[PDB]
Amino acid sequence: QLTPTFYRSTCPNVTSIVRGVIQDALQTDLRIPASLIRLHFHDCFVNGCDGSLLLDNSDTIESEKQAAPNNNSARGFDVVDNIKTAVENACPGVVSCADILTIAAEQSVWLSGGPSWPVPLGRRDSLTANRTLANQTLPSPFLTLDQLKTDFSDQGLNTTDLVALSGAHTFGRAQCQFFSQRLYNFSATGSPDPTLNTTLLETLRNICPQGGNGSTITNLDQTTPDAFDNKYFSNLQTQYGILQTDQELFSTKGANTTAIVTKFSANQSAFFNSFVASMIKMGNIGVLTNDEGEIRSNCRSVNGGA
Amino acid sequence: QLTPTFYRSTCPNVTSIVRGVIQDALQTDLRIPASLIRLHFHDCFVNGCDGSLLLDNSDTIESEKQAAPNNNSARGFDVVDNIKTAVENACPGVVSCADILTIAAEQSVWLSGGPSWPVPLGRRDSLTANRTLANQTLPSPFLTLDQLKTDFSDQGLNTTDLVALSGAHTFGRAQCQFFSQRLYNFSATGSPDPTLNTTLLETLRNICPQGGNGSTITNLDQTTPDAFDNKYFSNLQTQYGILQTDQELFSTKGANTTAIVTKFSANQSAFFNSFVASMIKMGNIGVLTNDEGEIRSNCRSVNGGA
Ligand SMILES: *[C@@H]1O[C@H](CO)[C@@H](O[C@@H]2O[C@H](CO)[C@@H](O[C@@H]3O[C@H](CO[C@H]4O[C@H](CO)[C@@H](O)[C@H](O)[C@@H]4O)[C@@H](O)[C@H](O[C@H]4O[C@H](CO)[C@@H](O)[C@H](O)[C@@H]4O)[C@@H]3O[C@H]3OC[C@@H](O)[C@H](O)[C@H]3O)[C@H](O)[C@H]2NC(C)=O)[C@H](O[C@@H]2O[C@@H](C)[C@@H](O)[C@@H](O)[C@@H]2O)[C@H]1NC(C)=O
Ligand SMILES: *[C@@H]1O[C@H](CO)[C@@H](O[C@@H]2O[C@H](CO)[C@@H](O[C@@H]3O[C@H](CO[C@H]4O[C@H](CO)[C@@H](O)[C@H](O)[C@@H]4O)[C@@H](O)[C@H](O[C@H]4O[C@H](CO)[C@@H](O)[C@H](O)[C@@H]4O)[C@@H]3O[C@H]3OC[C@@H](O)[C@H](O)[C@H]3O)[C@H](O)[C@H]2NC(C)=O)[C@H](O[C@@H]2O[C@@H](C)[C@@H](O)[C@@H](O)[C@@H]2O)[C@H]1NC(C)=O
Ligand code: HEM
Ligand code: HEM
Ligand SMILES: *[C@@H]1O[C@H](CO)[C@@H](O[C@@H]2O[C@H](CO)[C@@H](O)[C@H](O)[C@H]2NC(C)=O)[C@H](O[C@@H]2O[C@@H](C)[C@@H](O)[C@@H](O)[C@@H]2O)[C@H]1NC(C)=O
Ligand SMILES: *[C@@H]1O[C@H](CO)[C@@H](O[C@@H]2O[C@H](CO)[C@@H](O)[C@H](O)[C@H]2NC(C)=O)[C@H](O[C@@H]2O[C@@H](C)[C@@H](O)[C@@H](O)[C@@H]2O)[C@H]1NC(C)=O
Ligand SMILES: *[C@@H]1O[C@H](CO)[C@@H](O[C@@H]2O[C@H](CO)[C@@H](O)[C@H](O)[C@H]2NC(C)=O)[C@H](O[C@@H]2O[C@@H](C)[C@@H](O)[C@@H](O)[C@@H]2O)[C@H]1NC(C)=O
Ligand SMILES: *[C@@H]1O[C@H](CO)[C@@H](O[C@@H]2O[C@H](CO)[C@@H](O)[C@H](O)[C@H]2NC(C)=O)[C@H](O[C@@H]2O[C@@H](C)[C@@H](O)[C@@H](O)[C@@H]2O)[C@H]1NC(C)=O
Ligand SMILES: *[C@@H]1O[C@H](CO)[C@@H](O)[C@H](O[C@@H]2O[C@@H](C)[C@@H](O)[C@@H](O)[C@@H]2O)[C@H]1NC(C)=O
Ligand SMILES: *[C@@H]1O[C@H](CO)[C@@H](O)[C@H](O[C@@H]2O[C@@H](C)[C@@H](O)[C@@H](O)[C@@H]2O)[C@H]1NC(C)=O
Ligand SMILES: *[C@@H]1O[C@H](CO)[C@@H](O)[C@H](O)[C@H]1NC(C)=O
Ligand SMILES: *[C@@H]1O[C@H](CO)[C@@H](O)[C@H](O)[C@H]1NC(C)=O
Ligand SMILES: *[C@@H]1O[C@H](CO)[C@@H](O)[C@H](O)[C@H]1NC(C)=O
Ligand SMILES: *[C@@H]1O[C@H](CO)[C@@H](O)[C@H](O)[C@H]1NC(C)=O
Ligand SMILES: *[C@H]1O[C@H](CO)[C@@H](O)[C@H](O)[C@H]1NC(C)=O
Ligand SMILES: *[C@H]1O[C@H](CO)[C@@H](O)[C@H](O)[C@H]1NC(C)=O
Ligand SMILES: [Ca+2]
Ligand SMILES: [Ca+2]
Ligand SMILES: [Ca+2]
Ligand SMILES: [Ca+2]
Ligand SMILES: [Cl-]
Ligand SMILES: [Cl-]
Ligand SMILES: [Cl-]
Ligand SMILES: [Cl-]
Ligand SMILES: [Cl-]
Ligand SMILES: [Cl-]
Repeated sequence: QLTPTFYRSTCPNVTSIVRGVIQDALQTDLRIPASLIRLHFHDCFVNGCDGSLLLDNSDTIESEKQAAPNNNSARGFDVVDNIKTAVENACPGVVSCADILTIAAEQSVWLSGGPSWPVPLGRRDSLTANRTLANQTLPSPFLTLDQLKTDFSDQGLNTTDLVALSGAHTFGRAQCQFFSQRLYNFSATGSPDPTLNTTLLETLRNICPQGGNGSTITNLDQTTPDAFDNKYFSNLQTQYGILQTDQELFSTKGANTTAIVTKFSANQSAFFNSFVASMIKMGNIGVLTNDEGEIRSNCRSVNGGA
Repeated sequence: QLTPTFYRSTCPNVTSIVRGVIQDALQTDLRIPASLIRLHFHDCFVNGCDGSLLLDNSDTIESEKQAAPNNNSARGFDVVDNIKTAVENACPGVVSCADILTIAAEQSVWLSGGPSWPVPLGRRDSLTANRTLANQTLPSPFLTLDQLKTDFSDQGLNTTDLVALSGAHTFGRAQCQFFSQRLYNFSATGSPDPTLNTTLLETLRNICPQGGNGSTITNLDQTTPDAFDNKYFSNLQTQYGILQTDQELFSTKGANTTAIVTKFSANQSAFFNSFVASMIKMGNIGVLTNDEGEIRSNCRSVNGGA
């Protein structure tokens, strides 16, 4: 249904145009590739990869940007507006915001040293957003491994997809508030999570003091913070996962995910192969095609009023 | 004048007693060895190693604890009170607070994996403190290399002493406010200090955002944050010094300190030898002997009133 050749006639250069805007954005924000792929994920899981997260509040829309997993966390929306502007300059009224987020995810990976792959295209933009569904279905960093598997299975993604796509935390940032439960009073025990390397526990206690600003951020990958590579996995082997849901892929007793982690730690090309296949799968969740929905002129609004 | 045998008759076990209290304190604070040696340094440079920093405010004392280099920064005072209590239990009215800080510095180094050495003893406690002199003579983390040399030379410490004793930043913590000038607007240039490794610049920008809490802390030694070792020096070789005054020992054009840094990076035993000799020198600054001055019963007060 989707196809990488979808714009071969109507906007032949679209992927180069998207790439060029992100290359420009990287001149002022080294974090932008990570934030963009996160926007694609947070779109896909909420009624499908349909641009829904990009809509702002209006008379009829309650934006997903203020759902708990997005509020004061999701970012890159002005850079998305810049990608859309550049694409509308070359090919007006052709390329949906849902597809711009998909291309931007892939180019963000490749520009960060990760794999490239042909991006299936042909998605359309939704007219609706659903903040309550975003609260419900976007996984929390406090989920257990079995709960993470369930959350992914509800989207049609399996255990391999969970491990491979969690490797997107090979770059990017996380605020104290998303892991500080591991530092002082883990699972109501009164003590730190023992699956955190003690040196990392001390590092994180330094920057996330118990009464402090829970918005302060650290690198999700303490080893190669911007490079898209397999160091996320080898970090888990030494208990250097930052989120509880990162370390659980390795440290959970009797988990089948442990072997996948150790494989991807030892074989970056195996990780990259799985990560591509999983991204394509994630990119095909709940998509609007034919027509269904529309091609927005402005990613933040439906075409016409509210 | 001072001698390691000063208490051999009057308090034969004093160094073991001090060691045992710090070993106990380490059960609840991994940072305590670093904070204690810093207190010894901040005592020595202000009218000499005479306990002056330990006095609290009174009718007659304006405490050095609120001098800019100490205020909301110096710490470990309750642990010092605990050392004094333990020593007064075994040997009442014998061991000065000035000597307790000297022994505590040395034992803090050895317990952290550093060298041990025989500690010259026989110092007495001052009746006075001088907050203005502490503001003037304690070196700022914004000094240039030539200004650091001058500051040390004013205390009788030479270029080797500067480099060796700066190695005490092989452990311990520094707040954002003491290096964040390197991150955004360095020396009025509007740009970051280019002698900061770019990966460390990104790490430090994450935790010290430009309008944020300047009290947040990071490790002075990003490689071995608690181990007393030569990694402080090898960090400078890769531009991983946290304070401006750390990186300048390596990166300053035409500095004679560069060779000392590279030597200590390659030869931890050479660092340890120099560090011992420098500590003994620092420990002999401005000391009261015979007593002159007194042996306090309580480190925070002069004996008797105010
Ligand atoms: C924005 O997203 C939110 C979150 O998704 C949407 O609200 C959710 O909407 C779903 C429907 O899509 C609601 O689920 C349904 O709830 C019915 C009532 O359930 C209660 O009562 C049952 C006893 O009667 C009890 O068994 C339940 O546990 C519960 O206490 C269910 O009858 C219904 O089940 C039947 O239909 C489903 C198909 O959807 C079918 O699969 C079943 O087998 C049944 O025949 C359904 O239950 C579901 O629960 C979630 C999963 O656990 C299950 O797999 C599902 O079956 C849901 O309650 C609601 N949540 C909230 C928090 O409101 C919201 O939808 C709209 O607004 C809500 C209020 C409602 O009016 C919906 O119908 C609207 O579509 C989205 N907003 C918009 C604008 O679309
Ligand atoms: C707590 O610590 C503070 C900080 O150290 C103490 O205050 C400092 O006290 C010193 C004296 O110890 C003062 O320095 C002296 O200042 C005199 C005046 O200087 C001014 O005027 C000069 C022209 O007359 C001009 O040349 C100066 O640059 C300045 O503008 C100087 O005359 C004096 O120099 C002579 O004596 C010294 C010996 O101390 C000798 O070496 C010289 O060659 C001279 O013959 C001296 O100057 C010094 O400046 C610092 C260095 O640059 C030099 O190496 C020194 O020579 C200093 O001004 C003062 N600082 C402040 C901020 O107040 C404080 O001391 C007490 O309180 C002060 C107010 C004063 O009354 C002192 O005499 C007190 O001892 C300490 N508090 C306590 C309770 O002890
Ligand atoms: C597996 C379950 C997942 C959980 C529980 C989770 C949770 C989180 C949390 C809490 C943060 C920190 C947000 C912030 O502080 O800004 C974050 C950041 C991130 N997430 Fe995940 N996430 C998961 C899966 C994924 C997936 C599937 C991807 C993409 C394929 C992804 C990509 C990212 C990226 C790149 C960042 C950094 C974003 C930035 O720097 O702006 N995550 N995630
Ligand atoms: C050479 C000039 C020096 C400068 C400019 C300097 C400056 C600083 C600064 C700004 C901090 C951070 C304070 C805080 O945030 O708590 C600090 C911490 C420290 N200093 Fe230095 N210092 C110097 C020399 C020394 C010396 C000579 C020693 C001891 C021999 C020392 C031992 C320490 C230790 C161990 C810490 C960490 C303290 C803690 O974790 O509580 N410093 N120093
Ligand atoms: C998760 O879904 C994947 C499909 O995206 C599964 O991999 C696929 O396995 C098929 C056989 O079941 C095979 O035809 C496909 O070539 C293959 N696709 C890719 C991209 O690898 C995956 O299955 C696991 O991994 C593969 C390599 C095999 O070893 C299977 O035996 C594994 O179960 C699915 N993962 C799970 C946990 O089911
Ligand atoms: C906590 O992180 C430390 C720093 O990465 C880990 O130490 C390193 O682990 C490697 C084994 O996977 C080993 O080759 C390195 O020599 C070692 N490096 C250093 C500087 O210690 C640490 O691993 C534990 O402690 C070390 C001393 C070894 O005994 C390992 O066997 C331990 O796993 C990490 N801790 C954990 C629980 O992963
Ligand atoms: C800083 O003071 C040190 C004394 O604590 C000097 O080292 C000492 O040098 C003496 C000859 O000048 C010698 O008798 C001492 O044994 C020696 N003490 C120690 C502990 O090393 C130091 O001099 C420098 O370092 C030594 C090793 C020699 O190579 C000298 O030639 C160096 O200058 C003084 N540093 C400076 C920069 O003056
Ligand atoms: C910034 O820190 C990096 C991480 O420690 C430094 O890279 C490391 O430097 C070593 C040379 O002293 C070298 O053996 C390592 O391979 C290298 N490690 C990695 C993971 O890159 C970096 O050093 C610079 O950049 C690297 C790529 C080399 O080209 C070095 O020659 C450079 O000095 C540190 N940057 C600086 C300016 O010190
Ligand atoms: C998302 O974050 C912003 C901060 O930028 C919050 O102010 C929003 O809080 C919401 O609106 C305020 C005025 C208050 O009523 C509060 O209770 C609401 O939660 C926030 N939006 C949401 C939905 O959390
Ligand atoms: C040292 O830090 C404390 C915070 O714990 C400050 O409140 C002190 O500030 C001083 O006293 C206050 C009441 C105010 O007058 C201020 O201007 C003073 O600086 C501070 N002490 C010193 C000497 O800075
Ligand atoms: C912390 O709180 C302050 C106070 O409002 C706020 O400005 C800032 O965005 C927060 N986050 C960080 C990382 O400092
Ligand atoms: C892991 O998890 C699920 C649930 O147990 C399982 O069915 C799936 O096949 C497993 N995957 C691997 C690679 O072992
Ligand atoms: C930051 O500011 C808060 C607000 O008063 C304070 O409680 C805290 O001690 C400061 N430091 C850190 C590291 O959070
Ligand atoms: C370095 O600094 C001072 C000032 O230049 C100099 O006199 C001293 O001898 C030097 N030390 C070394 C080890 O070269
Ligand atoms: C953690 O501390 C204790 C448990 O030992 C308890 O009083 C408290 O409720 C716990 N904190 C949270 C957030 O549950
Ligand atoms: C840094 O920014 C600019 C210099 O380019 C200037 O306006 C400002 O005064 C500088 N900041 C400080 C603290 O000096
Ligand atoms: Ca969506
Ligand atoms: Ca990485
Ligand atoms: Ca003193
Ligand atoms: Ca160290
Ligand atoms: Cl996420
Ligand atoms: Cl960081
Ligand atoms: Cl895709
Ligand atoms: Cl200091
Ligand atoms: Cl840290
Ligand atoms: Cl000594």
